[PDB]
Amino acid sequence: MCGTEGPNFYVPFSNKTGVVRSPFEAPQYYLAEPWQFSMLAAYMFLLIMLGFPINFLTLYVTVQHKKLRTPLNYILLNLAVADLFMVFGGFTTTLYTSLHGYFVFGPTGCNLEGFFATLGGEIALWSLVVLAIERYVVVCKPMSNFRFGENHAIMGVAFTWVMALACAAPPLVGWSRYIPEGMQCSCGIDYYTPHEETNNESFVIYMFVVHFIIPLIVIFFCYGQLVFTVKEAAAQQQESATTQKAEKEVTRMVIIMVIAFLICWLPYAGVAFYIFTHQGSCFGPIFMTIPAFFAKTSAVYNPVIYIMMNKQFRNCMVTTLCCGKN
Amino acid sequence: MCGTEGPNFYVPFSNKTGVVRSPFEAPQYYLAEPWQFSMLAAYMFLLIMLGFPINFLTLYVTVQHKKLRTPLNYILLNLAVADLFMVFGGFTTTLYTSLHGYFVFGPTGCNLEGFFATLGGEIALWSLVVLAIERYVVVCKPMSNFRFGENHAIMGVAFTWVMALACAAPPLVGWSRYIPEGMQCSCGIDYYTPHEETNNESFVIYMFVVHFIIPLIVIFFCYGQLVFTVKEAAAQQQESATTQKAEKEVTRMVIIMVIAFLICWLPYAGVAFYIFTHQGSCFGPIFMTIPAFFAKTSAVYNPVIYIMMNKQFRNCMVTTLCCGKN
Ligand SMILES: *C/C=C(C)/C=C\C=C(C)\C=C\C1=C(C)CCCC1(C)C
Ligand SMILES: *C/C=C(C)/C=C\C=C(C)\C=C\C1=C(C)CCCC1(C)C
Ligand SMILES: *[C@@H]1O[C@H](CO)[C@@H](O)[C@H](O)[C@H]1NC(C)=O
Ligand SMILES: *[C@@H]1O[C@H](CO)[C@@H](O)[C@H](O)[C@H]1NC(C)=O
Repeated sequence: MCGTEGPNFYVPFSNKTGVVRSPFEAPQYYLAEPWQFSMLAAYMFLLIMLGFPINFLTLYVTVQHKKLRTPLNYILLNLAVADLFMVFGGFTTTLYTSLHGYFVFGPTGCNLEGFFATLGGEIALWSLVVLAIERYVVVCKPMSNFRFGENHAIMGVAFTWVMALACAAPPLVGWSRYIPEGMQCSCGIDYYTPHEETNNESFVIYMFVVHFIIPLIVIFFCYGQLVFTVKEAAAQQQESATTQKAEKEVTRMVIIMVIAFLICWLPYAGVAFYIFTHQGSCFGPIFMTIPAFFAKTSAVYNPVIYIMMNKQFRNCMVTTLCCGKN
Repeated sequence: MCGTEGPNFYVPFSNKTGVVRSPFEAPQYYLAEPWQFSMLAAYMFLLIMLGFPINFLTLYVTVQHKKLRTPLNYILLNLAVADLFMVFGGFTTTLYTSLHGYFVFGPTGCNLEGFFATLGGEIALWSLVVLAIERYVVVCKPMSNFRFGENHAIMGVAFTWVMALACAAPPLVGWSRYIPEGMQCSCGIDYYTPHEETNNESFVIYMFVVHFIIPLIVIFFCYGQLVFTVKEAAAQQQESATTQKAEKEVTRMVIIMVIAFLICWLPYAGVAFYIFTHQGSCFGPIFMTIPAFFAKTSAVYNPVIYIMMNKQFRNCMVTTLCCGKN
């Protein structure tokens, strides 16, 4: 056969030699070379010793300063959290795995891995809708001045977690389930088995349609719009040129956080999807492992685009470290 | 300078030599080589001697036959019309142009060219929404059985023309305007000049947002969905396998008419857009001419995808010509 199905796992390696061991009992060294299983550990070790400070620091250059309290400093201080939940919640429990070539903590771990990745990913796709909608109600402003108050900011921030849990938690109680992917060292929604005691095929397309399509239809719609105004719906709507440089410094950043999201995450999907529909067609333990581990940088790059494309945040962040000021 | 603006035209060639003539008074042979202006004529002559029968024939294999009366035979018998409006309404008035190297009929023609192209394109982008929504209410069917009758079919067919005229007619009365593109032998909405006596900048993004973005957001949303069911939302919703081959023979075609639309039309946009925002940056008479003439095949290929991907239609179409039956 192609893979070797079990009670709670699936793998791209034929038990036609009877070698296959379940990814919860013994090493999966029979999938790739033992020099690679360490490579993951090293990569996963780098993102742990890189995501911890550049997200704890952004989760701190805000809590201290005062003038840093607008809709943007909120969403990027919210990623400052969702991401650290990725590191100690997921990455600690994922690096540790590769060093062993297979999960050890019992499936009672492939829940923190697969949960704290799906979670950090969803709080990052939805936090982008609340950011587009924000760029939309600021770039080509609609009606009366119910101007965003620190208030509606929380409303959208408490919004991402909620929505982001509608995708991640369901499979944690029994609406799908987290199972080992590619090399059995990265767990994600069971796009693998057809199982029926969790309606696997339902939750899966549920997840995809409200936490991929929709999430986007709101971003794309508010995308172009972030261009009508950076032109004529602005000449008539009179906008001082001392604001079409900051308010655009942000229309640019938001615009690069969206692309940045489609570069990193789309790939994992390219495979997660091909998997689902073409179930039963031989593939290896690298067909879903790169996209996974690659896309897994979803908890590192945002605080960066943010120090490299947002001066205000950057002049303060350099004021914190250097003590006093610059 | 870059181009040589006039009262009702715009061109990518510097009057820094004083050569430039208006695309409504004398030949524009000074933009490309006179061997090319004929090339357009020949290309435009081929699509005229190719789109006339394969659209008059589909606009006839339906009007006669009886068993050809369902939502799909309607939308593809509607393109059978919008397209012939492209040929004699637009192409006759556009081939004739290139043989002369510049418009002759007076701008009182760059209205039929630029109108009967925008029109044929809008009756084809919207007829795809009415086709996705249809695949959507048939692939992952919603509730109670109000199963469409020939009725709602017209509702959506009378729908495309209406919506498609919201894009094309406006510029014809004074909300934008049709002006010569690239080689002054293909007219399209004025993505060129900033003008103000037609609010050029408003209509343009209007046209883009409701006749590009939206039109798609309905197609894309109904796209994936055309996959939930071609899987599990169909096992529980019990669908005989003698229908999951015709009803899918159509989920495939519709799916190839959407890709086919993004291959052909997207390019013209890629430039029409870069033009608008980057107004004033030198470019030539080929930067907007290929996409235009290329994408201009939007009145030829659908009746084809239709004879090559829909057997019923094809077995009858071959029955008409061969007289009697096969
Ligand atoms: C490193 C391990 C990972 C990334 C494991 C699992 C990931 C998911 C279940 C991801 C889900 C998705 C997200 C967060 C965003 C785009 C759509 C998606 C379904 C692939
Ligand atoms: C050959 C000449 C042509 C195609 C001239 C003009 C075309 C337009 C004004 C096209 C408009 C568009 C359509 C039909 C569909 C996609 C979006 C669009 C605005 C480019
Ligand atoms: C095949 O794999 C299974 C489950 O992973 C294992 O228990 C079994 O012993 C292998 N086949 C045989 C014939 O031993
Ligand atoms: C430049 O172009 C214009 C109009 O297209 C033409 O009328 C004019 O005569 C040319 N320049 C000169 C100096 O003649």
